[PDB]
Amino acid sequence: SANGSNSDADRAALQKEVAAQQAELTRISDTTTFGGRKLLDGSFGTTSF
Amino acid sequence: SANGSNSDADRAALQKEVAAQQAELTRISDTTTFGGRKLLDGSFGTTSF
Repeated sequence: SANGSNSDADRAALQKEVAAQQAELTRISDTTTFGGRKLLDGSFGTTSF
Repeated sequence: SANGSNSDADRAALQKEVAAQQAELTRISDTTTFGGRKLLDGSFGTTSF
């Protein structure tokens, strides 16, 4: 996204690419329901095995 | 019932399991009627053979 410093006008597409990946860091953040009480997103309560 | 510390939500089932076993410690406590004056539950009067 240096873009050839200003030469890739289609950074816009890259921005969309970025947005997609950003959404992934929500999906992976969710979806890990080992227990219906999933691992690492939001609030996990520091459990004690 | 550590539950993987919080991961077994179905401790609830374990709780039921526990309750059942707790009830056993009443049934065995009763049901030992050697004499109609059973052994060990409630009040046995410290007899002298």
